[PDB]
Amino acid sequence: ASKGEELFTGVVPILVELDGDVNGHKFSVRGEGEGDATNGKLTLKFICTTGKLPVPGPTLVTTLVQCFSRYPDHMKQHDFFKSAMPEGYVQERTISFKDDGTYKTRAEVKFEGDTLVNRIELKGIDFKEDGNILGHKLEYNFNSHNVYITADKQKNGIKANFKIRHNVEDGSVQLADHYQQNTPIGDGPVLLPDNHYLSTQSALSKDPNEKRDHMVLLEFVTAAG
Repeated sequence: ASKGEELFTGVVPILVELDGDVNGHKFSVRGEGEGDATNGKLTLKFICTTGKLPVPGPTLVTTLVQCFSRYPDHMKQHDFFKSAMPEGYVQERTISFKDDGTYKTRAEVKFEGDTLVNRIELKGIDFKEDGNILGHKLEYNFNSHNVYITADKQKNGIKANFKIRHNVEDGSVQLADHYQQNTPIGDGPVLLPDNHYLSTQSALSKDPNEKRDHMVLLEFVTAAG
């Protein structure tokens, strides 16, 4: 166990702020909601604050707080994410869309007062203007995935790799290969885990009364392996 674990009892409010630039198309997203790590449950609504998103919302889900994962009792010594709190951690990814461009992300995940904040900068390059991403050919839905985690002792953090499968309107699947690294912001001791994975399930919806470009998300995440 860790002291940071105690910050996640009950429900914790969440704020997500993303500034993005994909092939020169700049955009911002703001998300708000709550997380219940006891149940591995997240509920969030995201709005684009710059009009219409220039990429499909589903391509941003993984970028838009793994500290809310449910770690079963025998696995709590392997929960790096909560152990880094409240000072938090930097989460960096490369997301390589097969036959298309790449996202590079850097986020800081930390408590600001009683709110768990995820603040992200995203850059996208080498996208095809008529591809699945800039051409908005991805379905508005999300599959279940496993996030494979290993310790990175030299950085006092973790790495992860996983594949996201985005359904395409033509019945194909757009692969997005994810490379992830997380490093603590503070200098305190953290939990460095044995190899394991996070089993993620996500459901996307829309608010019928909402005219802004938005996404409603419900997620359940449980550590295993």
